[PDB]
Amino acid sequence: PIAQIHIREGRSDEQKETLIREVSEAISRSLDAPLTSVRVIITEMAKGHFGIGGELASKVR
Amino acid sequence: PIAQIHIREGRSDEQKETLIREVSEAISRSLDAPLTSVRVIITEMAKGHFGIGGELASKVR
Amino acid sequence: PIAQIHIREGRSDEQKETLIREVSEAISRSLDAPLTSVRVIITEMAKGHFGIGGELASKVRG
Amino acid sequence: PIAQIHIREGRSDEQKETLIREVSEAISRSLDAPLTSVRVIITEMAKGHFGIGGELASKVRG
Amino acid sequence: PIAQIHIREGRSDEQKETLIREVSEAISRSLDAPLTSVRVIITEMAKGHFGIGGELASKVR
Amino acid sequence: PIAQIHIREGRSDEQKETLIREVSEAISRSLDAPLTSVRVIITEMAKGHFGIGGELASKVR
Ligand SMILES: [Cl-]
Repeated sequence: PIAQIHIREGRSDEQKETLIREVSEAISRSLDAPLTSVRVIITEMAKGHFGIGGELASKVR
Repeated sequence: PIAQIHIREGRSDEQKETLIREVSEAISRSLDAPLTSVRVIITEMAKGHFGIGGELASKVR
Repeated sequence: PIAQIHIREGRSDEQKETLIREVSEAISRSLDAPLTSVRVIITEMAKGHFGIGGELASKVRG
Repeated sequence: PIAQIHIREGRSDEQKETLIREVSEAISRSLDAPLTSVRVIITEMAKGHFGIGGELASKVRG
Repeated sequence: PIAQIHIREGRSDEQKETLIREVSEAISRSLDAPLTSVRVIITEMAKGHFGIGGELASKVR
Repeated sequence: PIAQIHIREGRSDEQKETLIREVSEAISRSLDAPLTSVRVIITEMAKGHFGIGGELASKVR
């Protein structure tokens, strides 16, 4: 499995590390797949690069 | 957060549903994010559409 | 014998493969026919492509 | 599930009725589906209506 | 189907959520029923509001 | 736990017997409760005794 996760930029290396591990375990667990086959890509979203409903996420929320 | 997960085709609706849930909870847990903000897209990979080391995954396993 | 089986989508490769095997054995057994002559085609039915009583199956379930 | 089974003509009512029952049970069993959702259609193939390898089946048998 | 489940209070949101899901699936499965049509009400029982044998349950387990 | 399940009418004994068992196990499983403590009441709804949206269910949708 290959997960690409889009997240708003603003987080700790530690927190992102936790995301990677937690997600990888959830994938491996629920697909009954080896952990080794699980790859996670995290793609950070700059403050003005993500929109919800045509507004900026930063603005509305 | 928006996770797109690429997986090999061949799984029950039940198992995919559990992937979605488990992954969503891992994301919302580790980012301290509302669940409501978590979106998961599952993109299935046909047997002949995913290669590992230049050779088909079904093959290479 | 050639069986075409229409089933609702949503099942594991494993389960469909069991269906194929089980059905094949039931045909061969009951017709006293060689297994080799038994062919099975599964045709999956998308969640809006199968109706019971004019309503979607998804909605009545049976 | 809806199975349509194509078989060569020439069989007893009994034997076909066993086919229907056996197949139905194999489907219900392997899909973990209610028996009562299982429908089987048997379509018989006349002696000159089924070909294997471009030659009539009656002639080549399998 | 409409299930109202009476349970003793004292359990995680997480855990009640899983009750709802599991029970819904058991109903839909065993009645061959659309899930959509399954509705579950959890009503909670305060420690002094549930009696077994004229005794408080709290007490008698 | 005590579930009361409202269901339409018109089913097997066998099917209702499965419902009871399936549900009971889902409750016991998800609450980590003893089976023995699980009670299920099933209440059947006559053809003209259940309404969805003010019409009869027999008739919706
Ligand atoms: Cl109790």
